[PDB]
Amino acid sequence: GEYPTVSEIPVGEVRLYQIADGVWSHIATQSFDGAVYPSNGLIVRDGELLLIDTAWGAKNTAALLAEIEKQIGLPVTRAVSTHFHDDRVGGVDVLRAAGVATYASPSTRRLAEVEGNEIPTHSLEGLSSSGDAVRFGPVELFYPGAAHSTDNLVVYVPSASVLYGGCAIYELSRTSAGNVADADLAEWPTSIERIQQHYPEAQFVIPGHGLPGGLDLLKHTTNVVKAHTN
Ligand SMILES: [Cl-]
Ligand SMILES: [Cl-]
Ligand SMILES: [O-]
Ligand SMILES: [Zn+2]
Ligand SMILES: [Zn+2]
Ligand SMILES: [Zn+2]
Repeated sequence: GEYPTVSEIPVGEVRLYQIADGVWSHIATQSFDGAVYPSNGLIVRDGELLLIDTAWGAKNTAALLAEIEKQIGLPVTRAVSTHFHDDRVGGVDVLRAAGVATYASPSTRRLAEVEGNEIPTHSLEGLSSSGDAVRFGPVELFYPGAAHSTDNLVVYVPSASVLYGGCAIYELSRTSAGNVADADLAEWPTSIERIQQHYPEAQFVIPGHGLPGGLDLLKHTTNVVKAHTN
């Protein structure tokens, strides 16, 4: 409202939502565990376009690039995967084939390889330690520590005050913990606080899945994960 939900997007298709000038999110849907799950990403204008995360599938990522050209008309040249799970590196092959330079942290590339997922080409330097931040085009890449995964990153747009938290951040509609298989429930709460303390000026917070909001998503996630912990 007007952000597109799980309904409002047929499977295989992708839709864009402009959050600010030169800043969009791309919304896709996927069937897993017997439920249609939505999934968010980010598109940031870089003068060319910088992509954050795939659209959760080769077919969806192809629809993503197709939708970008239809409605933005600028070429995607770089892509970054926030962690190694298939909903973030799934479609990296399609991106690579189209001429996009794909990026990811050394940890993410390794864990993706071990898991047997698509491996981004380039290695992002300087995100090894908890609290590390780097500059990659119009965004700042930040590693808050282990949370949803030991390797998850969050993306911030200092030009639009947009904070893309990936799956490390739950939407408000989510009451319980999602996929915590490779998650660190012990370090998750500390990691969320690093984001809060490093990006207290975020206007719009984009979770990995669902509707966007404000910084209130952080302690909400903290409330969910801590409840799941017990
Ligand atoms: Cl390159
Ligand atoms: Cl390349
Ligand atoms: O994920
Ligand atoms: Zn994941
Ligand atoms: Zn390259
Ligand atoms: Zn996820």
